[PDB]
Amino acid sequence: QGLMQFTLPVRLCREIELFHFDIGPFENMWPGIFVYMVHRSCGTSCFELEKLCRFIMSVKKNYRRVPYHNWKHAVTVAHCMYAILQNNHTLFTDLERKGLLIACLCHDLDHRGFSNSYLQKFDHPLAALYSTSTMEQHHFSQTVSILQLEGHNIFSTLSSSEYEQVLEIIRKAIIATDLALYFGNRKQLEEMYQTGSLNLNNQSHRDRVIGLMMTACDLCSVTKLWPVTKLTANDIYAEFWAEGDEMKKLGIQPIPMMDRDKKDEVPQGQLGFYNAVAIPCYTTLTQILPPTEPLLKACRDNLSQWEKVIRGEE
Ligand SMILES: Cc1nn(-c2ccc(Cl)cc2)c2sc(C(=O)NC[C@H]3CCCO3)cc12
Ligand SMILES: [Mg+2]
Ligand SMILES: [Zn+2]
Repeated sequence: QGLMQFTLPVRLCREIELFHFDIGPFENMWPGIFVYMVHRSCGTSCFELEKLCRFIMSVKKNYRRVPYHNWKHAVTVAHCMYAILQNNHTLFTDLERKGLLIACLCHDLDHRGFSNSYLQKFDHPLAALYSTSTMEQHHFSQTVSILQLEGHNIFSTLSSSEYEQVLEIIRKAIIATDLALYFGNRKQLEEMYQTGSLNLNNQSHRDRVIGLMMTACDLCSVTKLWPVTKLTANDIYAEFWAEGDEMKKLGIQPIPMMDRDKKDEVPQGQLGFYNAVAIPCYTTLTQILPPTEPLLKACRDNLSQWEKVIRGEE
């Protein structure tokens, strides 16, 4: 180091601070963007540059060449977290800031572009190993593995205590990314919020809130500018439809969302998702963390665009 501040071009330097920032098509800039974010979010001091770079590069290696659940997604998810963190400065511990960005970069490690359901149906070994939140348990495993590679311990300066804590933040963060788990998490959060029992001092409560953050960051493509949103959806469905094909191969009619023959149903399917998942998520998040409100606003914006698609206004 250490007088070695990462910098971005002006337009990026500015726009990176906003929720709706798109990380762009230049793959080779993404590590730098992450490092920037970490340094800004955490400090230049939180990690050994050399170690961090090495870690980042290995993580990258371990993301596959799938249409959606790839390295770009990783970095995209991290950036939304960075925005949250940066707009809610004083709310988060030092350990949290460290762990959370890392969690996000690692949260879909070695993803195959297939759902937990498919894995179960196919009878994949991972399904036997991990009976719930299959892929998520895997992602965490892979994170630990990489952390354990020579010269990849970015956590090396932390005490034994602090280290166990950070890894525990990360584990919970990653597990939260299991959407099946989101619904109940949010319901509880909403109830607490409303009955005024929510208490950020209660770890158990903090956990929940971090969970929701996770989901939020994870779905952040719904919070982009429309053409980004629109184009990312293509990627999302490319995976769904491939899975659909695989379901059919196992002799199972897939859900229509995964049936490429039922493309026509996409817009309506987006509507449901926005309504059932996305909108509530950002709403409760805004309740708990008011400065995250732009995420809710952008989501609503995108809902409306899907309404327009349906009305053939595009
Ligand atoms: C519709 C739909 N749109 N998206 C979506 C949109 C935007 C982002 Cl940014 C991320 C996701 C999802 S994720 C999901 C889901 O996971 N369903 C679970 C189902 C499948 C397999 C069996 O159970 C269903 C949808
Ligand atoms: Mg995932
Ligand atoms: Zn993800």
